[PDB]
Amino acid sequence: TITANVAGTKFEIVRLVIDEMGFMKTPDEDETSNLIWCDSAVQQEKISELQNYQRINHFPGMGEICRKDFLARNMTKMIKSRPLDYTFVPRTWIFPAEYTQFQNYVKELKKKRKQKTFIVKPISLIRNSQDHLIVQEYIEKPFLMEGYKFDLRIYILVTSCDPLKIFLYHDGLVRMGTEKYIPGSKRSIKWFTEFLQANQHDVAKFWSDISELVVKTLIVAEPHVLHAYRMCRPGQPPGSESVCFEVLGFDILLDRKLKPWLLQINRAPSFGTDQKIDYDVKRGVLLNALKLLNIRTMGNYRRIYPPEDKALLEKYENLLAVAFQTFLSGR
Repeated sequence: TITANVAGTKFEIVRLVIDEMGFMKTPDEDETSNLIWCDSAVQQEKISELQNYQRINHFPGMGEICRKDFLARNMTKMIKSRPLDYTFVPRTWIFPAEYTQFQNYVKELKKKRKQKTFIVKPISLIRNSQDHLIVQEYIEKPFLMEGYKFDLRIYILVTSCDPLKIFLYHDGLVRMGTEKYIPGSKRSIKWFTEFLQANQHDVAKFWSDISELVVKTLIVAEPHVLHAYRMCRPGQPPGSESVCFEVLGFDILLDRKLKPWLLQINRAPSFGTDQKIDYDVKRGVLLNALKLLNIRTMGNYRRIYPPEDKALLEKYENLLAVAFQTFLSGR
């Protein structure tokens, strides 16, 4: 009998799906359960305590891309190494660290008589301090849905970091604006792709661009995760299955040219269910994730790494080599 500890969640759909999968729920003090689910990120010590048969829904060190500042700092190191591969990230300056660096760019822009809008997050807007802010270039012309600016919440499953295996769910949430955009309603991505089709846009390239965005983003995180995981698990035999898996929420904005931009990654996305769209999408994300783990004592998921394209794998492997190289430089 396969069991599950579900004390770490507050979402019914998590409890529901796990119950539907055939898991037997343990008391909240049982630490020997096959499956361990916790909404928030987990202390690396807890991951170290696990046995090789157990599976927990968090990777140690994934916060290097899940933290907005750590994402920027690592993407910055990467862009200065492989710019032509990482153009999906808006220009970001970490305050109050690169306070001087940001001021110069505005001056250089002022010199060239060019205007640009900037957004500040943990939210406001700026154009023309000494605290932990974060300035970022504002995508001014986003893809509009009936005159509305919308957000893309896509879900990514990472089953292993050694070897790296990444899955992309072919559905998600669309958060349209309340008032029409000038330089809200909730939809599904399946609906949005149907929209793209009717308006004659490349849906295939949409997913293709999204997939490369995710893989290259996790490539940045891979050397941080792989190290940390091996630190937590020095009792894992050479080719033994991963103890960790993750459902990550990628927040993505599309521009007028339908180029996907990465805003942030959430390691603890809400799995609340108030609407039918919320139920169907999030149930499918969780249910198919557990099926793929195959905890035995796919559906709308697509494996984006490793890709079936041999030429693309070579590109990814080259970036991984770069990623691990820059990783050493920082230490």
